[PDB]
Amino acid sequence: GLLDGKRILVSGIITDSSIAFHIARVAQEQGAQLVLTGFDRLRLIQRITDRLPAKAPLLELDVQNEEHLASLAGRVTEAIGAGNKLDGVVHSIGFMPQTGMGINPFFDAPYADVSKGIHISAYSYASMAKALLPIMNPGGSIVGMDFDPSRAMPAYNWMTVAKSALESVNRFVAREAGKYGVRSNLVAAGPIRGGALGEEAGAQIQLLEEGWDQRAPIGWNMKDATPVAKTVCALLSDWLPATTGDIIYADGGAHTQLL
Amino acid sequence: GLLDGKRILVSGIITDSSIAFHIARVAQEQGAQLVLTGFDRLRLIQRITDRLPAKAPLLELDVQNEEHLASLAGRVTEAIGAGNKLDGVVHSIGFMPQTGMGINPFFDAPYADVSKGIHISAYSYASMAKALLPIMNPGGSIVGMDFDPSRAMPAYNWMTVAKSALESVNRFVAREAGKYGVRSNLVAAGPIRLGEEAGAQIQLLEEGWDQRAPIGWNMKDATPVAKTVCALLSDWLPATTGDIIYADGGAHTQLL
Amino acid sequence: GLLDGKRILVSGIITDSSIAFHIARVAQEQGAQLVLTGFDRLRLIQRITDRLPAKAPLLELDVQNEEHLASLAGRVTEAIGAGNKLDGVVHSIGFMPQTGMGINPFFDAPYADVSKGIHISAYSYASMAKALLPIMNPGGSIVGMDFDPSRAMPAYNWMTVAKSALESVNRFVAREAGKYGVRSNLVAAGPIRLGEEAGAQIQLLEEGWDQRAPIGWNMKDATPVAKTVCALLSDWLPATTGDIIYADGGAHTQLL
Amino acid sequence: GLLDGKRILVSGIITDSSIAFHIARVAQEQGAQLVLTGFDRLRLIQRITDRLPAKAPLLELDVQNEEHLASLAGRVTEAIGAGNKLDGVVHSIGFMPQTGMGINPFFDAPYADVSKGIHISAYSYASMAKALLPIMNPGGSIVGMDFDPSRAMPAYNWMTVAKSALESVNRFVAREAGKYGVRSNLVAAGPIRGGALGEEAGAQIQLLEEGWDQRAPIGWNMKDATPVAKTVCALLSDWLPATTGDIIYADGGAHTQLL
Repeated sequence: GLLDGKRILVSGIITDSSIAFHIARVAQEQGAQLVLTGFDRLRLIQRITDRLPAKAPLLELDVQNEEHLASLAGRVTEAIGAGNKLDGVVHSIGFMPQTGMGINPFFDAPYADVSKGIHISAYSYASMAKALLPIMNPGGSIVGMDFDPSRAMPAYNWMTVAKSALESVNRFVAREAGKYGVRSNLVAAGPIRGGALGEEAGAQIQLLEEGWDQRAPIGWNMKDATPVAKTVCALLSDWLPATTGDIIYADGGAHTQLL
Repeated sequence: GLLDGKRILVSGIITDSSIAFHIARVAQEQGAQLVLTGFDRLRLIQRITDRLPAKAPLLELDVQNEEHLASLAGRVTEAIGAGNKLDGVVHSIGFMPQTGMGINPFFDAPYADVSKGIHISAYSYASMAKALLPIMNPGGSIVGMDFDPSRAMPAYNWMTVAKSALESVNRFVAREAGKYGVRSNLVAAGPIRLGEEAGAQIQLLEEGWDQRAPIGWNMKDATPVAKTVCALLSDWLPATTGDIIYADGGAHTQLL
Repeated sequence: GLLDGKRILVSGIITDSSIAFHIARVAQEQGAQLVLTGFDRLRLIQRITDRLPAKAPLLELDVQNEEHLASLAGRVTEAIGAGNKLDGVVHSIGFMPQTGMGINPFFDAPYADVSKGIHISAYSYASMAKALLPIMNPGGSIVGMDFDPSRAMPAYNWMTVAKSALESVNRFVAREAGKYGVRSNLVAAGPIRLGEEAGAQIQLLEEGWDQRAPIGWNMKDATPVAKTVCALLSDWLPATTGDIIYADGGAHTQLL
Repeated sequence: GLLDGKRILVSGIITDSSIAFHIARVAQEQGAQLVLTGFDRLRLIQRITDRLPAKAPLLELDVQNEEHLASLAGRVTEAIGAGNKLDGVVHSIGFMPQTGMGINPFFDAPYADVSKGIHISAYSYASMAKALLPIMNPGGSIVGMDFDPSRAMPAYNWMTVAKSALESVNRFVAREAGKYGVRSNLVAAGPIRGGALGEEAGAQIQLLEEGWDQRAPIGWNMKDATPVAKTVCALLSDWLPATTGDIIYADGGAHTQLL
C-alpha cells in the first residue's frame, strides 16, 4: 500500500488511455482514496471513471472558470468530509490549439490561441495550487505532467513553450506550497501513444518519438503508461520527502544521452 | 567599427537609463545605422533618442497591435531605403503588470495580467522575428534581453515565468531564423538599476549578485551588457544560435 | 515493505552518522537483505553495523585495490548464496584530501591528491558497476550520492570537480547498466552534518540552504535523504536512469 | 583590429589543422601579439608556427611538468618584455588515451589512463591559470576548448567525463581569475574534422557527428574551423566583458534542438 490512506485529487481523465486514468488506477491499487475532476460532460467522464478499481467522487472543474476555482476547496471538503484534507493533487491537463502545435508553422499561431494553451497548460497549475493548498496536509504533494522543453523540437511548437512556462510556474508553486509543508514537482514523461498530420509532419514526429527508445539506456515503450503512472505515485508517496520545485524524468533516461 | 555598415533595429528605448538606450549608443559608436521603435509618447521618446551619438528614424510599434506588425517590414524598408535590409534586430521590451511582479503574492495575479505580460515579453519575440526576417540579410542577428529564470526568485514572480517562456520561444525562433541565415540569441543580464519588504528583498537579491560574481557586478553600469549585445550583433559569434549568453558578472555560475 | 525481498549492497558506512548508515537502516526497515562493505578498520565498522536493525555480511572493499574489485562479485555471491543476485547497489564513498577541499586555495591542490579524490569519488562508481552488474537482477538499481556541482562554491573546491565528474560517469554507467535491465542514478543531497574563515563560509552555505529550500532543510536529519535513495532502489521509479534526483529541500530550484 | 595590442598565449598547436592554429591565425589577423607553447619537439612545432601570418615566440610547456609550470610566467615575461602582461590565454590541449575514448568499452579504461587524460584535459586548465594569472592584465581573458558533455555519447567515453570535469574547473578558475579582473570561459565547439575505428564505432561516430548539421538551425560545417576560431577571439576581446565561469557554444545551435 504505497499510498495507503492518502486522499488524492486527480484531474485530466478523458479516456481510459489518458495518463491520468493510469495514475488513478495505480494510486487506487496502492490504497489511495481519490477525488476526480472533469471540465464538462460529466456523465461521459463518469462512464470512464466507473472502470477504475474503486468508486471516487467526480467534481466539475474548468480551470478557466473562476467560480469553479473559488468553490473547489469547499466541494472537495464536502466530498472527503470535514476535517479531512488532501495529501495529493495531480495536474494532467495540457492543451494547445492546433494552430500552436502540429503542422502549423511556429510563426502562424495567433496569440489568442497560444494564451489559451498557456492558461490551461501552465497558469492552471498555479490556480489549482491556490485553490487546494488551504485544504492539503503537511507532507502532501502536488504533481504535474511535463514533457521536457529544454530543447526545441519539430511540431510540439508552442506546447513546448507552455511546458517551459509550467516548469517555471512549478518553481514558484513550490515556494507557496512549502508554507504548508507541501511539495510541488513535475514528472517529465517520454512520449506515450501521424497519418492525420500528413506525410512530412508525421515522419518528423515518428522519428522524434522513436529516437527515444534508441537513446533510453533501458528502452522506452511508448505503448506502456504504467512506468509513468508509478513515478507519479512515487512522488505522491512519503518516499521523496525532500524534493520540491523539481522535475523527475520518466523517460527511460533518454534526456541524458545524446545519441 | 565592430558593426560598420550594419543596419540594426532597436526596440525598448524608454529613458536614457534603458538598456536599449545603451545598446543603441554603443552600436552607433561601432558604426551601425539604427532604426528605433517606440509605442506612443513619441515626443518623449524623440527627446531621449536625440541624445544618441547619431540620427535614427523612429517608428511606431505596439507589439500587441496586429496592424503595426503587419506593416512593420514595409515601414522599416521605407526608413532604410528600398534595396537595403536589416542586419540586426534588438528586442528589449519586457513588461508585466504589477499584479504579477513585485509585492503581489504569486497566486494573486489574474490570468488577464499574466497573459498581457507574456504577450509583450515573450510572444512578441516571435512576432518581431516573423515581421522582420523577410527583410534581414544572411549573417544577421536577432537578440533579445533575458534575466535568468532557471530558478525561482522573490518578487520577479510571473516576469520570471515570462522569461522562461521567452527562452523557449528563442529556441523556436532560431529554427525559423536559420532558414534566412540569421541567428537568434538572448542576453541574460544581471540586474540593472516599493515598501520595506519588497525593498529589502530586492536589495538582498541585488547585493548577492555582486558578491557571487567573480568579476563583480555594478548595477549602475549598463555598458557591459550593451557590449555583449553588440558582440552578438557582430560577425564574431557566427555559430551561436538558439542560445543564451550571460552578461551577469558570472554570478549564475557560483552558489555563494 | 518497499524493498521486500531485495538484496542490496551498501558501501560507505563509517559512523552511525554516515548517510550510508541511514540508507542501510531504512532499507532494512523496508525488508531489504543487505551486504555491507568497508575498507579496513573492520572492528570499528562491525561495532557500528551491529546497531542496524538486522544482521548483514561485511565485506572488504578498497576501491583503489584492483584485486578487491576483481574478487568482489564472487565474494558477494558467497555472502548472499549461489543462485542469488543483487537487486541494488549503493555507492556512498566520496573522498578528497584536505589539499583539495576546505581551507586550501583551489590552485594549491597537487594533482596526485586530486587524482586520488577523483579515483575514489567518481571512477569507483564505474569500477563498482563493472564488478557488480554481472551479479545484478533485471529491474535492479545502482545509486550513488552527489552534492550538486552545477555551480562553484567556496571550500568544496576539487570535491565539486569530483562530483561533476561523477555526474558524467553516471550517464555512461547508465548505458552499460541498461544492457542488464539495471538503472543507474545519483541522489544529490543537501548538506548533512576548521578556523574562523572556513567555518563562517561553511555556515553561511549551510544556512542559505534552509532559507532557499521551500520546505526547509534540516542538516541534522539524514532520513529524508535515505528515503529518497530507497525510492530509487524500489520498483517505483522504473523509467529513471542516467539521472539526478535532488533531495535538498528544493534549495537548488530557488535563487534567494 | 578586434584584438589590437593584446598579448595572448596560445597552447595546443600541433598541426596546421589544429583548432589552436586557426585561433592563432585569426588572432594575428585581428592585431594580437602571440606567445605560443609546445609540449615537446619544438623544432617540429616551429615549422608549423612559421606558417602563421606573423612571428611569435615559442615556449616549452608540458603541463605535467611542474618545473615548466613554475618557470612559465618568467619565461613569458622575458618573451613579451618586463612590465608587460598577457591579456589572454588559450587552452586547447585535450588528451585521453585510446583506452578511454573510442572503441574500448567504457568499463575497460584503467584509472591510470583516465587520470592522465583528466590531468592534461582538465586539471591543466587550473595549472595554467595558476601560473599565468600573476602576469595577466585586468580585463584579460582565459579561454578553454570544450565539447558539450551534458549528455553521454558513444565513443567519447572518458573524454566526455574529462570535459565535465573541465567545466567544473572553469567555474573555480573564474573565482580565482576574478581577483585579477580576468575572465575565464570555455567555448563548446561542434565537431571539427572512422575507418581506423572499424565499422561499428565508425558508423556510430559518423551518425553522431552528422546529427549536428541536421539539428543546427544555421547548419554545421565540420570542415570549417573559422567560426570556432572567431568565437574564441570574441571571448578574448573586450566585447564580452561581463561573462565569466561560463560556456559559449560554437556549435551551430545544435545543443538547443532535440531533433
